[PDB]
Amino acid sequence: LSPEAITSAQVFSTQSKETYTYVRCWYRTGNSHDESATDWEWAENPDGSYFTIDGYWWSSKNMFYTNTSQNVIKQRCEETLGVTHDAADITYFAADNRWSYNHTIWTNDPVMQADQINKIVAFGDSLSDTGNIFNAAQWRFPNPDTWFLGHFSNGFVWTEYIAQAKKLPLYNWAVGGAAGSNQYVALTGVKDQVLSYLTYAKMAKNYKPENTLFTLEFGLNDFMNYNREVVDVKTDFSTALIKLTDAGAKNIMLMTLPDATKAPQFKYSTQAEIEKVRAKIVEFNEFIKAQAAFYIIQGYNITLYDTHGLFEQLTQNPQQHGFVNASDACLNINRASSADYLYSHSLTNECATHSSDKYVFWGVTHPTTAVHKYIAEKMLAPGAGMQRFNFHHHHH
Ligand SMILES: [Cl-]
Repeated sequence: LSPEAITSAQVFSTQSKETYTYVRCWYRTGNSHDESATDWEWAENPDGSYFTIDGYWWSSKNMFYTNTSQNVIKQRCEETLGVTHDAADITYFAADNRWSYNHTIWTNDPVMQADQINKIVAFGDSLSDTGNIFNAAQWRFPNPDTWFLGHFSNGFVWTEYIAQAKKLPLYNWAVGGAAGSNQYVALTGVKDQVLSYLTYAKMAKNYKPENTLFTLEFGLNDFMNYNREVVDVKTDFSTALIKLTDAGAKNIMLMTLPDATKAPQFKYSTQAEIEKVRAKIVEFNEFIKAQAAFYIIQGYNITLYDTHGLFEQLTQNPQQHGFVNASDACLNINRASSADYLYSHSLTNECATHSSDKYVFWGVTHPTTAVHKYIAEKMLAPGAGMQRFNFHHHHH
């Protein structure tokens, strides 16, 4: 994909449609983070008639571009579903009918625009993906009775918690590369996510890349699942940042990688493999830090969060940080098999007793949503760096 391949005539033709579609509103059916299952209803107008949004489609995996705000769509979903239990965790997508997959709704920007951040765009892997590999797998991977609707967790991931805190739209380009992902879409670099995003952004209206907050975390699935070499992940990561900044990005959040060798799946690994993967993470994290320093010197607005250090603290002494267990999967999974993401799994007795909000790990690989929230809160804290970005205020 290349944004340069899109012509002015193509942009005009695409934007000249003004069709309509419906909104699928998803929600968690159970009343805590222990239960990942979800269901949906069509969004409704206040009188119960079906809600529609006007706009146009584009696909190079179709996105719907509308002038209806994300806040209004969310409100319609909340009013329609009327969930009164905790952890409703509502999300929504465009869909013409029940056979459609979950398409992202993009709210076009207005002509009148200053310098405030007006959306978050996320790049990365299974620590950030909110539904891309899930759509590519026709909703079979990860299994949606046990992993929360296309997220590799029991709920929202860190980018979603940041977006919620700042009252911003989140548009996700991250692609899960966890074990078993190979079967739905060949491994691609994070630079290919940047290229794809820029092609979709060419169809947006009044889009100013300097008003996007970009998030980038990558490399964990590459080292753990694809045995990639550090020099190749460095090249992919550097290329992505060159392309993103060349396209006009100014505001980027970077993070170091957690030491994933502390995850339960490495109970089934050799010490040699633990040492090999760990050394790659250590080396790659220094490259992330050097890239951040470089882009700061070049004049960009960069934050760098040391997720590696936060995660070392959580796995070393979970109780100091509000967790009870950082060594075991919450799910009753007693092996490290790619196939396990295809099946449903129950909580262990111990996780059910203490609750999944007290565990660091959901399955054998990924953090629980309580950890994702903990990461987001650390990143949002005063002095942690986000003050350098131009956020809107909201009196509510
Ligand atoms: Cl997992």
